[PDB]
Amino acid sequence: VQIVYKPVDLSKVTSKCGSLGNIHHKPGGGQVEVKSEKLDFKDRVQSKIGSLDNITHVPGGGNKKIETHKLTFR
Amino acid sequence: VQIVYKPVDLSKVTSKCGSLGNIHHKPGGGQVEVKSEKLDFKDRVQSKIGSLDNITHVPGGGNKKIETHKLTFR
Amino acid sequence: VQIVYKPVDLSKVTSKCGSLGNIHHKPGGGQVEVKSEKLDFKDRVQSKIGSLDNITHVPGGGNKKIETHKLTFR
Amino acid sequence: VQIVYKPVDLSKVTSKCGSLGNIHHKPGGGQVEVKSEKLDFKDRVQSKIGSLDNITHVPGGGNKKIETHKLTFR
Amino acid sequence: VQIVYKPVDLSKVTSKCGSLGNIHHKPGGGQVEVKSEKLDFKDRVQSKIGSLDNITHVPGGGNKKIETHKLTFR
Amino acid sequence: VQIVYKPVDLSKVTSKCGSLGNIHHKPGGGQVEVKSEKLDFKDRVQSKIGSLDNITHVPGGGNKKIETHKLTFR
Repeated sequence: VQIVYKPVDLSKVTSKCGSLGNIHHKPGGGQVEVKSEKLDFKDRVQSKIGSLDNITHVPGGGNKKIETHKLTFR
Repeated sequence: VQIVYKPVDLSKVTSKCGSLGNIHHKPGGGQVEVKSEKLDFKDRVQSKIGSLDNITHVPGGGNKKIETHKLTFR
Repeated sequence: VQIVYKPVDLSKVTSKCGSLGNIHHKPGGGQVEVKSEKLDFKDRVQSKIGSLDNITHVPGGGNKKIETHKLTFR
Repeated sequence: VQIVYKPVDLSKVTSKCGSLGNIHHKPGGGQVEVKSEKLDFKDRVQSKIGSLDNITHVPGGGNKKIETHKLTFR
Repeated sequence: VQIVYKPVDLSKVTSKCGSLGNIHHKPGGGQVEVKSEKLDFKDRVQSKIGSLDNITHVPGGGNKKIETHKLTFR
Repeated sequence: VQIVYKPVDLSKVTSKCGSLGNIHHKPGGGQVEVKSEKLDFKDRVQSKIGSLDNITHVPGGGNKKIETHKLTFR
């Protein structure tokens, strides 16, 4: 029995940009009220109960190569 | 039994951009009220119960390459 | 039994863009009330119960090559 | 010339109420822009431009009594 | 020329109430912009530009008696 | 010329209340911007520009009594 695993990667996940200033992020207020009486969370749980979340995201080259090379043998 | 696994990737997941400024994100307020009693979450749950979430997302190059090379053998 | 697996990729998942500014995102207020007595969630659940979510997305190159190379032998 | 002025009032402008109860006011706020270059207001101008106003007004007795007595002799 | 002025008032402008109870006021506040340039106002001008105003008014008796007696003689 | 001025008032502008109770005021505050370059206000100009105002007003007896007696003789 034999197994061979040689994934080759020569990829070039890259960016070019000019001037990037003058980004204004200016939230107002907000008011968040929560009760939570009897929660149970198990394994890979990703949870918000209450939220009032403000995001400015400006990567100037936001490129995302994503891979997975799962092999299984039984 | 012989297995030979050799993915190859030369990909140029890339961007070029000019001047990327003058972005204004100016969210107002918000009022979030939550009650939550007997919540039970398992295995892989991604959840929001009460949200008021604001996003400005300006990649300048939003390129995704997403892959999955799942091999299984019995 | 023998197996050979050689997926090649030479792609240019790419963008070019000029000046990319003058993006205004100005969410108002909003008001979210939630009660939840007896939620029960298992496996790959993606849930919003109450939400008031605002997105401005401006990728300058919003390309998404997406693949899957599932192989099985049983 | 004499002139006599003897107005009488006994107005029982009353109210009775029970319990002023479960009054909720929960506005999810809007979004406004105004661009008024030129405006020219003279005398009793009672004015609103680009308003987004929410009123709850819950008297235990809304009893206005308006009585604009006037006399002129020339 | 005599002139006799003797107004009389005995007004029970009264009120009665039970408990003033579970009054909740919960604004999720808005977003506003006002780019005015060259405004001009003279005398009793009563003015709002670009408002986003929230009111709960809950008097145990809003019993507004108003009695604007005027006399003018030449 | 005589002129006599003897206005009488006995107005019992009273109120009675039980418990002023569970009053909650919970604004999640908004966002405001103003750019007023030139303004020219003269005499009794009552003015607001770009307001975002939240009022809870809970008298146990809102009993206004306005009685603007006036006399002029020329």
